[PDB]
Amino acid sequence: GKVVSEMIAWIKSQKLIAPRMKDAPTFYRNLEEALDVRRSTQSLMTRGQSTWKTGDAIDFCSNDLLSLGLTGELRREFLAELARHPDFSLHSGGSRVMGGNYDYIEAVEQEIADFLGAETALMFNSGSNGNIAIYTAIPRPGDAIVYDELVHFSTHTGMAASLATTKVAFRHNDLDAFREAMSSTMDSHPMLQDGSRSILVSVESVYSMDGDVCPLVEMLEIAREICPKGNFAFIADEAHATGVVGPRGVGLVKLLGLENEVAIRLNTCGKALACTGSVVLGNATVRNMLLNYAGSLVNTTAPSFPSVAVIRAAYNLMRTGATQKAQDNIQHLVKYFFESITSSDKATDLGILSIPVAEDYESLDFVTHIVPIWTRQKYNWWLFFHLQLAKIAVVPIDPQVPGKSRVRVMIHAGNTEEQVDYLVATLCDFANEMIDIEEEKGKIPKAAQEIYALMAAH
Amino acid sequence: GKVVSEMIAWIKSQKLIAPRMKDAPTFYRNLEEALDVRRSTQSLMTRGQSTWKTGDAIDFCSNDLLSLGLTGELRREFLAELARHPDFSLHSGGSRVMGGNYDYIEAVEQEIADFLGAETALMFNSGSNGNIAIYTAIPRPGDAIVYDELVHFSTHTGMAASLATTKVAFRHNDLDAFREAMSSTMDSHPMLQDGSRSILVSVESVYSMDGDVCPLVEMLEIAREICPKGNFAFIADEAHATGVVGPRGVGLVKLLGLENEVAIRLNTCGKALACTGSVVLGNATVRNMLLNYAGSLVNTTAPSFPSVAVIRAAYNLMRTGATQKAQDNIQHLVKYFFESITSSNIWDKATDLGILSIPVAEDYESLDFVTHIVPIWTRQKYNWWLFFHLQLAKIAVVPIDYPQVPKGKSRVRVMIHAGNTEEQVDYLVATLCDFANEMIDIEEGGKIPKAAQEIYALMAAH
Amino acid sequence: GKVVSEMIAWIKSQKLIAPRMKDAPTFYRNLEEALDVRRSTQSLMTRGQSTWKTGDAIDFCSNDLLSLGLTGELRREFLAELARHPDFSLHSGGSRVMGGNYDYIEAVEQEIADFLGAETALMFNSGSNGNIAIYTAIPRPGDAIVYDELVHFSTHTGMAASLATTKVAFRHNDLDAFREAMSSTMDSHPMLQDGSRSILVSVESVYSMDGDVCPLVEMLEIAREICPKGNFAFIADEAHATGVVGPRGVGLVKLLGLENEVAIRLNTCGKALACTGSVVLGNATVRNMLLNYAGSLVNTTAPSFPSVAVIRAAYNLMRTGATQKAQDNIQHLVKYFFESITSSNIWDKATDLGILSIPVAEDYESLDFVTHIVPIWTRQKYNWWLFFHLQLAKIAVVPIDYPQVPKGKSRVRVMIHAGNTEEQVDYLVATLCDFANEMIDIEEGGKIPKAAQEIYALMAAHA
Amino acid sequence: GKVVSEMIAWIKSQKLIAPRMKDAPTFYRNLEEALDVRRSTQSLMTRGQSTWKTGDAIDFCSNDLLSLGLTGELRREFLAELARHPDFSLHSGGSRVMGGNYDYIEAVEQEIADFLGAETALMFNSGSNGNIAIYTAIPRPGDAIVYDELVHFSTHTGMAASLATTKVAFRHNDLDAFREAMSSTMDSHPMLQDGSRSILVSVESVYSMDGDVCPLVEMLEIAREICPKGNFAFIADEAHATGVVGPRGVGLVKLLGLENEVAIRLNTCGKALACTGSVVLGNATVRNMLLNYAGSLVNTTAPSFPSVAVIRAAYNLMRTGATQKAQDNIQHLVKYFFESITSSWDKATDLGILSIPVAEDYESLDFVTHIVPIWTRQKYNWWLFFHLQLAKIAVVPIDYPQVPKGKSRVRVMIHAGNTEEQVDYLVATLCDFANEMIDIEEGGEKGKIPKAAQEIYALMAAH
Ligand SMILES: C/C=C/C(=N\C=C1\C(COP(=O)(O)O)=CNC(C)=C1O)C(=O)O
Ligand SMILES: C/C=C/C(=N\C=C1\C(COP(=O)(O)O)=CNC(C)=C1O)C(=O)O
Ligand SMILES: C/C=C/C(=N\C=C1\C(COP(=O)(O)O)=CNC(C)=C1O)C(=O)O
Ligand SMILES: C/C=C/C(=N\C=C1\C(COP(=O)(O)O)=CNC(C)=C1O)C(=O)O
Ligand SMILES: [Cl-]
Ligand SMILES: [K+]
Ligand SMILES: [K+]
Ligand SMILES: [K+]
Ligand code: NA
Repeated sequence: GKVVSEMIAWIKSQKLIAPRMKDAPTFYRNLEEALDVRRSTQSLMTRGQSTWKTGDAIDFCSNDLLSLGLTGELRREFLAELARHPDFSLHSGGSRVMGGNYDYIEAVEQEIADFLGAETALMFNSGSNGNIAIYTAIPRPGDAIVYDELVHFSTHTGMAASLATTKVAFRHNDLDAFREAMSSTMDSHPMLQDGSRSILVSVESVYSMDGDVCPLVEMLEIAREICPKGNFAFIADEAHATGVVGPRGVGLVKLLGLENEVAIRLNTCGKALACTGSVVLGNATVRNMLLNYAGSLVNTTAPSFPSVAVIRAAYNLMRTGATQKAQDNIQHLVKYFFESITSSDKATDLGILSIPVAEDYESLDFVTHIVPIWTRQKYNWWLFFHLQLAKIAVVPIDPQVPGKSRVRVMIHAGNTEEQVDYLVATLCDFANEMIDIEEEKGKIPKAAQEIYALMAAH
Repeated sequence: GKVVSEMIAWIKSQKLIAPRMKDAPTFYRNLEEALDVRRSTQSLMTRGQSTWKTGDAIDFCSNDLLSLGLTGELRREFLAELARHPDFSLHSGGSRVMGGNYDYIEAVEQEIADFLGAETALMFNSGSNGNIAIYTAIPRPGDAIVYDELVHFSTHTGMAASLATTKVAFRHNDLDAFREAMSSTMDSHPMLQDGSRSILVSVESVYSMDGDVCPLVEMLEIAREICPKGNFAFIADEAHATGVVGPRGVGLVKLLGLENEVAIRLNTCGKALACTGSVVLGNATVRNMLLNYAGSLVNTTAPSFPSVAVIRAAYNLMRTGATQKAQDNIQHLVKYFFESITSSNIWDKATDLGILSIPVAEDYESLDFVTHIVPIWTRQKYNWWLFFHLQLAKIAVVPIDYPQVPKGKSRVRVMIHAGNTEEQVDYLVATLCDFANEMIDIEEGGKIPKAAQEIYALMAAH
Repeated sequence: GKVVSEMIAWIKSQKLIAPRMKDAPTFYRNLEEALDVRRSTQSLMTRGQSTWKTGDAIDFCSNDLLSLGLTGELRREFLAELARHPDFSLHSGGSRVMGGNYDYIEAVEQEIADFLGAETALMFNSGSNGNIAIYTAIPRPGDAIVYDELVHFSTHTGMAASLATTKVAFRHNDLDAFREAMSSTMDSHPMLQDGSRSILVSVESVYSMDGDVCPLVEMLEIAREICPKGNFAFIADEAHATGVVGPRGVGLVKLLGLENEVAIRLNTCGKALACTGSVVLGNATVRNMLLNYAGSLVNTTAPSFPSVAVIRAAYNLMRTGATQKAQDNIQHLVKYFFESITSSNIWDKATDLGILSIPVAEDYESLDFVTHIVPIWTRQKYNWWLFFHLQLAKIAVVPIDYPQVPKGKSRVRVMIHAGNTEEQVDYLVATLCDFANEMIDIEEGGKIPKAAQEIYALMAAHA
Repeated sequence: GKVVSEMIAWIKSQKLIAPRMKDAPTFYRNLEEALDVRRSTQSLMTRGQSTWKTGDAIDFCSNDLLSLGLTGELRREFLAELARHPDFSLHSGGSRVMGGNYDYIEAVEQEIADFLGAETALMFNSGSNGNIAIYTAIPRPGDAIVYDELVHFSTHTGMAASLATTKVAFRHNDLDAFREAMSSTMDSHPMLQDGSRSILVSVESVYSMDGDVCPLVEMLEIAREICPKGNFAFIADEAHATGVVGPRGVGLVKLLGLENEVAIRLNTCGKALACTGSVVLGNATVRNMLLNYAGSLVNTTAPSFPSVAVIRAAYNLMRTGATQKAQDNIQHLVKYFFESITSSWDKATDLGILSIPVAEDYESLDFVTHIVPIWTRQKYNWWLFFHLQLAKIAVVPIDYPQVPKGKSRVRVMIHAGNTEEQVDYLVATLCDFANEMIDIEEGGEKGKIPKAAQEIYALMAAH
C-alpha cells in the first residue's frame, strides 16, 4: 500500500533523534534538537505526499488546477515552443540588468502583459520571489502597508524587509475592518494626510487557505473615500486566480475591469499554469523600480530559455482558448461538490464538520477550486487520516497557521463527478463516526485506530 | 555601431524624471524620485549590455564559463534528457514538502550528491534562494556567524533574517582577521565557550568579486584550534568553483578532500553549468532542517521536471568528462593573459604610477590553479574611461560600481571563458596596453583620453 | 420568434474560434485570438439588432429621432431636391481644395450656416470626421485642451493626433471640476498665462451617453474669469441637439444665443436629420484652418451631389417648420414617460433598493426642456437580465456596455422618438415595472428572473 | 475670364492677415498666424479650381477617370436604382454594429466582393476612412508594417494609430529595397522569426502621385522567401486601379490573379467610380476584426440607402460591361499622349527643364495608367502650372504641404472623355513652355520670367 507505506515513513520520521545525539558535534546536535521540536508535535515534514500523482489516491490535493500537467498538454506545447526555436540560447549569461537580458524574455513578458491587460511584465523565478521583490523594492520611507491578515508567507517576509514605516493587518476580507485600518492609518501620518506618501494595499485575489475572493471593487471605493488625494496603490497577488478566474483565465483583476486601478499585480505559474515562475505586472515606473531596487533580482542569474518557453507555453494555451473548457470544468465540479455535501447539517450544527465556502454558494457569481474543510482541532489529523486511508489525497493545513488547523481539498478540471461522490460519501462516513463517538473521550475513530496501530507497530 | 546605440540608450535612461511627474499620483511620483536618486549618479540599470550575445563584442563579461551555453552543448544534452522521458509529468503539483515531491528530483539530487561527495542534496531555483534558506533555517538562537566581508548579497539577505544573535565579518581572505574574529567572538560568548552553540563560518570558495580562492584548509585549522570542543561548522558558497575547479568540475571542497569537513556547501547552476538553480549539500540533518525551517522553501512551488532535467544535463556533461577540455582551456587562457600582460613594457610603468593594477596576477606562477575572474583596477577617476575604452574596442567586460560596491571602489571584471581564444586575449592585452600608454602620456605632459572624449561628445548630444 | 433568432445568432458568435485556427496562417490566427478576447466577455459585435426596423420590436433604440426616416418624409424631400436639379453633376471630381469644390455644396453650406446663426459651414461625411478634423487642424503647439470626460470617441481620436501639448479631462458636466481643470492648466503653463496660446474647451451640447445638457453659460463665465486675457475657445459637439433642441431644431448654442461666444460647433446629420454627414460651423478663419491643416479633409474626395442634396433636404424640413410638431412630440412623450414611471407604486421601492435608477428623470419638471435620451440603470449583475427582458417583451432598447464604457458601468439607453406613441410608452413603463417587481420579489424571497431563465436555456442549447 | 478670376482670388488669398489681427483674440490670431505660414509660400488652399467642370478649361486634372460623372451615366443608373426601390428606408438608424445594419447594404457589399473576387466586403464612407480602419484595427502588438514610402496620407495616419511596434518604409517600387526591408525586419524580431507575429506589407496598386504600378507578383515571391513560415499579409490600396486596370475594371489584384494571396484590399469610389465611399475586401475574419476593433466604424452612423445605391450603380456599370469602352479609351488616349510628347523632348529632358518618368519605355508596358506626373525645375513648377492654366488647360499642382518642398510637380489626369485634339493641344502647350524656358536659361538673365508668369506677377502687382 503506497498510502500506508508513506504513513510508516511519516511515522518513523517523527521519532526523536537527539537522545541518540550525545556524542555528536554541537552543530548537528542543535539541528536535530530543533528538528525534535517539530517531531514532538509530530509536525515534521520530510517527503510529503506523492500518491496523488502515481494514481494510488484520488487527487483532491494538488495545485494542478487545470490538469495541464496530468494531461501532458502543457508539456506538448512546451516541447513544440522549443522546436520552433531550434538554435535557442539556453543560458541567460548573468543578471537581468548586468548582461543577462535578451529579446525573447522581454517579448514573452510583453506578450503576457498584453494578455493580462497590463503595460509591462517582469519575470521572476517564483511567486514568492516576486512578492519578496515587490515589498523590498516598492515601498518608500513614510509609506504605510495595509494588508489582509491572510496574505502569503512571502508577502510577510517581504514587508519585514521593507522601508515602510507602518504596516497594519486587517480582518480577513472584512470591508469594515479595511475601512477602519485605512482611516486610522490616514489619521496617524501627516505625510499621508497631505498626500506626499502612499498607502499600499496588499490583497490576494483568491486566498490560498480559505478559497474566498477579494471584494476588490468595494475596497477600491473605500480607498478613494479615505484617500481623496489618490495617494494609495493596490498590490494584488493572483497566484490562485490565473487560469481559474476570469475569461480565458485572465484573473480577477482583469475580469473586474480593474487593470488600470491596480498598481501592481502578481501572477504566478505554480498552480493552474502547471510549471514555475511568476510575473509582476505594472507600468514602466514599477518595472524600473524592481530592476533597480529588488536586490534579489539584481544579484541572481536571469532565467534560462526553457524556463521562459514553458511559461510562454502556458500563456499560449490560455490565449488560444485551450484552457477554457478545463476552466469551466473546475466551476462545474466545485459546484457539484457543494450541491452534494450540503444535501446530505447536524455535524455542522455541532461543530464536527464545516465548509465555510459552501455557505450561500448559490449566490456566488463563481466559485474557486479551494475547499477548506474544518473539523474540531482535536479531530483534524483523524479527518486527514480518514480521507487518506480512503485513498483520497488532501493537504493537511497546520507551522503554516496558528488551533487553526484544517484540511484543504483542491478540485481540479481532471477530477470526475464519481470521485466527488466518493469524497462526499467518505466525508459523511467520517462525520457520522464522530457524532457517534461524541454522543467516551478515549474512543478513537476507525482510521486513527489503524494509524495508532502502525505507530505502535513501528 | 551597436555599442554606440546601447550607450546612447544608457545615457538617456539617466535623465531625471521627477520634473515631468508633478501631475502624477503620489505612488508614481515617489517611485520616479527614488529612481532619480540612481539616475543622478549615472547608476540606473535597465537592459544591461547585450553586445556579447550578439557577436558585436568579444565576451569577456558573461558567466557562461565553460561556454556550454554558447556551443549548444548543454541545450543538446538537455533535449536528449527530455527525450529519455517521453511522457514526463511536467508539474510538481505544489511545495516540496506537500504534494510536490517526486522520484526524478530526489534521484537527480542524489546523483549530484554522490558525484560531489555529499550525503544529500536539496534543490533550489537559484544560488540566492539557497543562501536565503541556509541562513534563515540553520542558525540557532545563540549561534554566531563569522563571515568573510565579501560573501554574496544573498548571504547578507540571509544572515539579516537569521535567528543568530551575533554576525561578525572579517577582512577578506585574511587569516589573521579570521583568527581575530573567531577568538573575540568565542571569548565574548559563554554559550560558545561551554560548547552549547556553534560558530558558523561563511566563505566563498571562489570570490566572484575579487577572483581569489578561500584558504579553507588553513581556515579549518584555525577553527578547530579556537573551538576545541568542535562547535563550529563551515558553509562554503561554491558558485564560482563548480565546473572551473577540481576533477570533472567538482569544486574546491572536494578538490581538497574536505567534503567531510564542510557541513554545508552551495553549488549553483547560473555560471559554468549554464542554466539556473542550485543545490545545498549536507547530511540528512541539514537537509531536513532546510525542509522544515526554511519558510522560503516550504511556501514555494517545487521545481518542474524540465528545471531538474537541465540541471541533471549540466552535471551529466561534467560527470562524463565532456567539460575537461573546457576547464583546462580556462586555466590556459588565464595564464596566457597573465603572461602576456605582465610581459608588456608598459606594465611596470603603469603599475608603478598607479594607472593599472591587476592584483589577481601577482605571483600567478606559484598558484596551483587560477580562476576565470580577472578584476582590473585603474584610478577611480579613470574607471569609466577604462570601461568605455574597452567597449569602444568591442570588448565586453563587466563594470563593477555602485550600487554593487561602495562609491570610490569601482573596477572592471574581465571574465575569461573556455570559448575565448588567444587572439581575443591578445587583442584585450593590446587594448589595455594602449589605454595604459595613453594615460601615461596624459599624466607626463585638462586632457581627457579618447574614450572619454567619445562619451563626453555622446553626452553633449544626448 | 425573431428576437430569439438573433439571440441565438449572437450566442453562437461568442463561441471561441482560436482552438479551430491552429493550422491557419499566423495573420489569421492572431486576428481570431484578438476576436476571442471580445467573445470571451460576450462582447463581440457582428450585425447588431434589427427588430426595430422590421416591426418585430417597438423602436426605443434607434437614432431616427424625428422619425424623418420612418415616415419617408426625408426620402420625399430628397428626391424632390434631386428633381429640381435634373442634370446634376454627381461626382465632385477630387479633394475639396484640389478641384472638387463646386457652387451647390458651397451654397448649401451657407444656407445651413445662416439658418444656424454662424458665419460659414464646412461639410464632412460624418460627425466623426468633423471631430477628427477639428482636433487635428485647430489646436496649436502650446495650446491646451480641457475636455469633458464624456466627449465622443471621435473627439478622443482627434485629440490624440492633435498638436496640443496638454489634454486635461474633467468630471462630467461638473462646474467645480471644470474650474479646477481650467485653473490648474492656467497655473502650470506660462504660455497660457501671457496669452500667447489658448485653452480649448471641448463639450457636447447633449451628451449621447447620459442625456444631460452642458451648462454652457456657466462654463463660459468660468472661462472668462480664469482666462482674463480672453485666450480660450469653446468647441461644442451638437450631434444629439440638432433637430431636438431649439426653435426649428437649431440646437443648444443658438437656443442659448451663444453663436458669437462659441468658436466652433459640430452639427451632424446622423440622428434627427436621418442621413449621414456633418458641418463644422465657425468664421472664415476657422474654416480656412480646416481646409488647410486638416489632412483628413485635404486628402479625401469631396462629397457627391446626392450627399449634399439629402443634407439640404433635412435642413429644408427644419427651416420650413415641418419638424416642429415632431420635435414637440419628443418633449411630450419623454415628459409622459417620466410622469408614468415615477408614478408607479414600485418606483420608490425600486429606486430606494437600487433596483432601478433613471438619473435624468429626477426633478425633470424644473428643466426648461428634456432630451430623447433616457438611460436606465439596474444592478450591474442584473443589466443583461433587464436588456433581455425588454427584448423578449419586443421592446428594442440600446445595450450600453464594454467596450463602449468601462466594465461595471453597463446600463440601458432608451431612445424616445417623435414617431413613438403613448401606448408604446405605457407598455414600456409596465414592462419596466414588471422587471422591477420581479427583482424585488427575488431579493425579498439562486433565483434568477424569467428573462435570465430564457437566456440561460438558450446558452444551454447553444454556446 | 473665370480662369483669370480664379487667379485673382487665389492671389488675394495669400495676403498675410495676422498683421491686421493685433487686436483680435489669441485663438483667432494664432490661427491666422498659422494660415500666414502657408500664405507666405503661396501655398494657402481655399477654393481649388472648378474651370475643368464648367467647360472654361480642358479637364486634365480631375478624378472622373471614366467620365461617368461627365456623361451623366452614373447619375442615370443611380436614379434608376433608387426607382427600383420605391419605399427605401433612407436612414441607417445608427452604428453598423449596434442597430444600423440592414439587408441591402450587406447584399450590395457581397455583390461587390463577388465581382472583385473577394470573400467579403465592408463599406466605408471614403477610401481614407477605410485605410484608417485597416491600420487601427488590423495590426497586432508585435507585428511589423513594411510599407512603400509613397503610400497614402490616410495610411500614414492609420499606421501612426496602430498597435504595431515596427514600421519600416522602403524605396518606392524598388524590389531590392523591399527585400532589404523585409530581411532586416525579419532578423530584428524573434516573434517574427518564429512565426508568432506577422509582417504586414502596405502598397498601392496604382500610386496617385507617380502613376507607376506595384510589382505585386515579385513582391509576394520575395515575401515568401523571406518569411518561409508564411507569417505575412499584403494590404493593397486600389484607389486608382478600380475601373481603370483589369478586365471590366476589377483592379490590379484580380487582373494578376492574386485575390487569394492578398489578405486585405481597398477599393475606393472617389475616382473612376465617380462618387464617394470605399470597401475593404477580405475574409470573414478580417471583416469581423474591422467591425469590432475599428472604433471609427463602431462609433459612426451606418451608410444611408442612397450612399449605398450610388456605389451599387457604379458596380452595376462595371459588371454589365458599360465602362469597358471608356477604360479602353483611357489606354488609347494615354498612349497617344506618350507617343506625341516623345516624338517632339530630348533636349528639354536632357537639360532638366521637363521630365515625364512614366513615359520611359511606355511601349514595353503591359498597360498604362491615367496618372501623368510632369516634372520641371523646382524653381519653374508654378510657372508650368500658370502656363497650362492660362492656356485653359486644367491640371493639379502638387507641392508642400502634400509632398516635400523640393519634390513639386504637376499631375495630368487623362480621362476617357478627353479627345485626341485636346491631347494635341496639351502637347503643343507643353512644348511651348519647354522652348521658352530653354531660351530664358540660355539667355543668362536669372531675373527673366516666362510669359505666363508675367501675367500672374502682373495680376499680383495690381490687386
Ligand atoms: C507551493 C505552495 C503553493 C501555494 N501557494 C503559494 C502562493 C504564493 C507563492 O508562489 P510560488 O513561489 O509557489 O510560485 C504566492 N501567493 C499565494 C497566494 C500563494 O498561494 C499553495 O499551495 O497554496
Ligand atoms: C547574476 C549574477 C551572478 C553572479 N553571482 C552570483 C552568486 C550567487 C547567486 O547565484 P544565483 O542566484 O544567480 O543562482 C551566489 N554566490 C556567489 C558567490 C555568486 O557569485 C556573478 O556575476 O558573480
Ligand atoms: C452611429 C451613432 C452614434 C452615436 N453618436 C455619434 C456621435 C458623434 C459621431 O457622429 P457620426 O460620425 O455618426 O456622424 C459625434 N458626437 C456625438 C455626441 C455623437 O453622439 C450615437 O449613437 O449616440
Ligand atoms: C481627394 C482625392 C484624393 C486622391 N486620392 C485619394 C486616395 C485615397 C483616399 O481616398 P478617398 O478618401 O477620397 O475616398 C486613398 N488611397 C489612395 C491611393 C488615394 O490616391 C487623389 O487625388 O489621388
Ligand atoms: Cl539594490
Ligand atoms: K497601470
Ligand atoms: K433589414
Ligand atoms: K459618404
Ligand atoms: Na494597461
